[PDB]
Parts: sequence; C-alpha cells; structure tokens
Amino acid sequence: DDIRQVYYRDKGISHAKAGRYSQAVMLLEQVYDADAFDVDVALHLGIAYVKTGAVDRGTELLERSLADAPDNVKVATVLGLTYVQVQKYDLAVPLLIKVAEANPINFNVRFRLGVALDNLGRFDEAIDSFKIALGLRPNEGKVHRAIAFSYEQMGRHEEALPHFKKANELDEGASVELALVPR
Ligand SMILES: [Mg+2]
Repeated sequence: DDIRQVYYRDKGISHAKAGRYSQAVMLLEQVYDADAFDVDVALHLGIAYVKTGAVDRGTELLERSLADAPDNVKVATVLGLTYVQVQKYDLAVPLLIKVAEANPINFNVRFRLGVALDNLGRFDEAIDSFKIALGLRPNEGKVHRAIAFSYEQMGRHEEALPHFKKANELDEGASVELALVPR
C-alpha cells in the first residue's frame, strides 16, 4: 500500500467512471486523505457518495474539490446538479450559471438552470435559459412545456401558446409539417 494504494486508486476511479459506485466508495475510501488532497480521488469519491445516497459526504468532497480546483467544470457540474436535486436552489443557481457559460453546448445544465429559475419565481431569467436550451435542442417537448409555464406565470399567454401546442404535438410523435421540408 504504496503499490496497494495505487491499485485501489486506479481501480476505484475505474469503478467510478464505469458507474460501479458502491465499489468505488469501498476502494477510494481506502485512499482518500483530507489533508493530502488528491482532486481526482476526491472528485470521483464525491460522485460515488452522491450516487449511493451519501449526499452530505459527497457534496462535502465536491465543495472541497471545487475550492481546490475552481477551474474544474466537471466538479462544478455535478455539484450544481446535485444541489438542484436536493433543492438547495440558492447554491445551485450560481454554479449552473457559471457552468453554462463555460460549457454552452451542455443542454441538461441549461435546462435544469431554467427549471430552477422557474421554481424560484425568476420567470424572466428562466425564459432566457429555456430559449438557449431550445436553440440546442429545438424538438425537446419538455423545454417547450417548461417555457410555456414560465411565460404563463408572467401573464404572457400569447407567447406561451405556441410552445404549449408544440409540446403537445411532439408528445404524439412526428410533426406532419416535416413531410414538406427538404433535408
Ligand atoms: Mg413553476
């Protein structure tokens, strides 16, 4: 266990990458060290803790990791998305804002940001994120539906309506209009 410690590190990270998160916890717990901080071990063990229900230990390792490596978009993403999931929206929002700007092709982040903003009552900001998300994925019914709800809350029924109708059209399946549009 310098050699054994390298074995558990590499194997543990391997497991975390693969989604074998229980096993990743069992192995990376043997190598993690708060006071000789290794951000790859802490990030992957943080993820694995969050995925196995140890959300408080996980968000701890991830805050520590993000304090150590403020550049780490991977770390900021899982921490932001985790906070969204546990509904700590005051924490989630600034992380997701910063990740969305660092990584503008990440649709899930932009959507989840818009959903959070909507749930805080920041309907204008939500609408702005949902429009960005639709620019990434124009045929995601769930975004058309989310943005229609935000417009409606602001009394913008005229603007909501086309998005409502699109959401319901996409639920059924294919838009017949595309029969007439060249590719
Ligand atoms: Mg709402």
